[PDB]
Amino acid sequence: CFDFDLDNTLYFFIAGRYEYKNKGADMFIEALARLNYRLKVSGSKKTVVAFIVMPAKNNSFTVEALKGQAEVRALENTVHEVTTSIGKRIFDHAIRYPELLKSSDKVMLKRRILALRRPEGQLPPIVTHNMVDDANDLILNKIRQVQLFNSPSDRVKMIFHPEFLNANNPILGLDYDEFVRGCHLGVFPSYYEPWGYTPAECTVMGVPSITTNVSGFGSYMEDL
Amino acid sequence: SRDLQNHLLFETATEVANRVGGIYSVLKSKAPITVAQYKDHYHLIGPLNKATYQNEVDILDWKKPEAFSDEMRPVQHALQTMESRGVHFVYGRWLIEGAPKVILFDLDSVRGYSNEWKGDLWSLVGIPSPENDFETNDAILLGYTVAWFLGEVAHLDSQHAIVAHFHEWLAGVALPLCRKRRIDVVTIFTTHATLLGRYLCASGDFYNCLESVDVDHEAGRFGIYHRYCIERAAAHSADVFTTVSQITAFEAEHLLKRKPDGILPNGLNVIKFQLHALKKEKINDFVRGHFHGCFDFDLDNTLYFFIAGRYEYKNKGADMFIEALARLNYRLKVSGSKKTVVAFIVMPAKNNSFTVEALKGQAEVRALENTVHEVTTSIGKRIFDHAIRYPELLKSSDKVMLKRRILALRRPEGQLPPIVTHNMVDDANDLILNKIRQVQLFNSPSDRVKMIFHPEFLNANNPILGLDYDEFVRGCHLGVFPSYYEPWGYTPAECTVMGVPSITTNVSGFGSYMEDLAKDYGIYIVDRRFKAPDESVEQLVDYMEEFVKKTAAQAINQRNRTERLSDLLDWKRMGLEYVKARQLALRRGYPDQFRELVGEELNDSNMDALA
Amino acid sequence: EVTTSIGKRIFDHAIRYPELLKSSDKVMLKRRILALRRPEGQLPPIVTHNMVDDANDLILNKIRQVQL
Ligand SMILES: O=c1ccn([C@@H]2O[C@H](COP(=O)(O)OP(=O)(O)O)[C@@H](O)[C@H]2O)c(=O)[nH]1
Ligand SMILES: O=c1ccn([C@@H]2O[C@H](COP(=O)(O)OP(=O)(O)O)[C@@H](O)[C@H]2O)c(=O)[nH]1
Repeated sequence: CFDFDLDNTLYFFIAGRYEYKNKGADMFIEALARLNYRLKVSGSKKTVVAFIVMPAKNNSFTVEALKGQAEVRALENTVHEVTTSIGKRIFDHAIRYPELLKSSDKVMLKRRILALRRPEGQLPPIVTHNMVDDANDLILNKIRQVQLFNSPSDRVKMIFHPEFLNANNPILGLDYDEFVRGCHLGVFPSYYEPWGYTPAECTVMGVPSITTNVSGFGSYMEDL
Repeated sequence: SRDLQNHLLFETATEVANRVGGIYSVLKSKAPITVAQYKDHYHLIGPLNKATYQNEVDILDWKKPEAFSDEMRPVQHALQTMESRGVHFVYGRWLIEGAPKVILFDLDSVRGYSNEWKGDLWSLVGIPSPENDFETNDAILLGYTVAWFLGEVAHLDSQHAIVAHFHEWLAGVALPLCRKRRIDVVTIFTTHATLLGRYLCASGDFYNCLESVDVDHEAGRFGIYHRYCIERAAAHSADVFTTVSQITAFEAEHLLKRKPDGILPNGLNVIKFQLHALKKEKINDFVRGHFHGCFDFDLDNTLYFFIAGRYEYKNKGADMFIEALARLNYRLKVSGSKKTVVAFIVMPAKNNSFTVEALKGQAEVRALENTVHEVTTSIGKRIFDHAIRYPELLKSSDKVMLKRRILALRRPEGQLPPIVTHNMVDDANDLILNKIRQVQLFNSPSDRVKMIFHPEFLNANNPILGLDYDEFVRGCHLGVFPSYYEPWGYTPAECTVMGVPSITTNVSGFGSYMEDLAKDYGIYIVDRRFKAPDESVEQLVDYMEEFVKKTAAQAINQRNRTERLSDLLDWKRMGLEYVKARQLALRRGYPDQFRELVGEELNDSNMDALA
Repeated sequence: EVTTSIGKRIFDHAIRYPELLKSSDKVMLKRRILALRRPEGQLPPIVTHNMVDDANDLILNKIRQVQL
């Protein structure tokens, strides 16, 4: 259910130690729910996918989330195989001078497309892991309270990844520094934060960011 | 009078378009070869699985006049007729290589006739049917429907002879009906195992005293009677009765009480596989991350052994494997050997992903690799820039980060490399861990065979072991599959196709089959059927030892030899056994018409007796 | 080649815990450096090609006239 234009979507992210109130996770999730409303009303063309990278007690990846990446990768391979077959066929014809997809290829293509179908009415998850307390976790419950559930109607999508980032992840193959750079806007709505290295290192890496005036780094930044 | 020459093929099994068994694999990989031969005369039939069919089946409109050649009309009208009476089904292509046409009956649209049918069955074949057994309810439903559909085809089609193949007891209720109603189709029943075989071996003796067990009583003892009756009825009603393996055929003869007319060994789509150095290196990379902080052996002088597959401790022969390795340890310490064997058990178990310990391992060893690289390329630039300008290279800076990365490898005194890569959800009761404890293979440097249990299938995206299973297999030196109950054994056979030496048994179907075609070819066969439990084990250790003491050139000899065996196992050769089977079914069905087509009268007691 | 040898040597030492250039390497290094020496007082050319008219070409003759 991939219904939006990646050439027209922005990636927002909040990250760091899991302090719900103090890092300002609450405000973040809440403000996003509101940015959803405004973008449906303003009938906007764009899409915001927003990551919460904050470590929580977990049991590694959800079977759902892993199948996701797997099938989509197998699509990539099969497409590639198929295209390079077309390549050889197209070239070999030209060099000799004086439907390019055989049945064979149509089949394994059709199969890889069918594997993407997801069980009717099942939406993209809001969490990438097996949460060890799915009922009491502050972050999930707030993103439920605001009903950001990733239905196609929703213009801001919600991804909670309760685990630091490592390039070797089945799901998201980046280190944290890699990931930060690949995003569009860091958001760190902190309430108690004597300095805040997350936003400051966000800035050093050349990414736009939102902090507060109760953040140390905010405080400092304000005077420039 | 019908055309034996150009005939119709309907292969029926529970698995058609849904992985539930291993038969799925058999049929899926046999499709390409049989579609090639029979084109659109060939249909697979099975129960529709409303949960998965949409991922595996190109649904087709079977009503368009275009859907069938004119000579194939009958089948269309047959379905037409079937719809009339209110039977629902999916016509479609099964999206595999081959893309064979598939008929998937909707068992719900017929679940009404259930009581009437359970009855009719009892009073034609005396097959009991408790109502709490859903598999047999479905097996009966499927049976009556398919028999029905063949009734119709045999009725409407008058040009082609009709052969109908059924795999395993669940798809086997149709068989009695066909013989009873004297429907005009010749029938083949293949069994990929027996019911009693499985149930007897599930406790821990068989191949000896199996020729002398009271079938009717043991089937009872297990609460299996009605299932057993179907499997038996299936085997006697069929015109041709077969099994996948020589070994299973002996089991079948005494347990179902009919001698198989032939064997239908499972081949593979060999092209779908076809390096070793390239992949061995990925395994080296894992072994270094794992034994970090006490890496005391020469990788240029270590061999990788592996057992893999479904987690059946007794039947896959995990026990013998671990045990025999403990013994291969002894022998290698005494014989004071220079070499090291690291042995993987890739068998899926209940787990909580990776152990912190095991993940730190790979992480720190990777950070070493980076730092070394960064450092060396710095030396590079420095060396070059000096030369190009003409007329301790490690600065302090580099020494520091080098020293730190080396220090991170130190492991807490007396802590050994783990025997398991995952968080086991039952560390105390798991059969594999407890056996590798009982034998005290704990990976101390004294130990010459190291033990790695990886309770999880292999995927290239693993933090620990960055291979797919095919990649991993190739990177190893010897597969070891000491199986005790194993009607075929795809794990060893695909091991061989990939050009890796392997050890199987003579109670393995694949073993059984392989025996008839010695060890120089990369296939060792342990005798598990005649020698006693212990001599078996010992024979195993002798085989491993011999392998360890092979020279660099002796090993490259074997490997090159097994690699040529591969083409023997493709369907292109193994498929010919199915042709023998189908044609024996015809020769038995139309003894007269067959004589005309051949020019004489050929023997009809085996499939080998025929050709 | 030489550096990646150093690489392997440095790493293998560390992984096992508990002048990196052998003679072998010094030699082929020394030889490659010596091959750069150019015949005394011979300067870097002002032209990369074999000119079919080295005497009349406008471009060469101007860059001679200015003695670059
Ligand atoms: O996936 C991640 C996310 C966090 N970080 C690091 O972990 C620290 C956690 O941020 P925290 O909020 O605790 O720092 P603060 O901003 O409060 O100083 C950051 O400095 C990041 O450099 C990381 O290494 N990987
Ligand atoms: O990590 C793994 C381990 C095994 N397999 C596959 O699983 C099968 C295991 O065979 P199984 O034991 O289930 O059946 P049998 O050995 O009796 O044929 C092999 O065919 C492999 O192709 C896999 O894909 N990934």
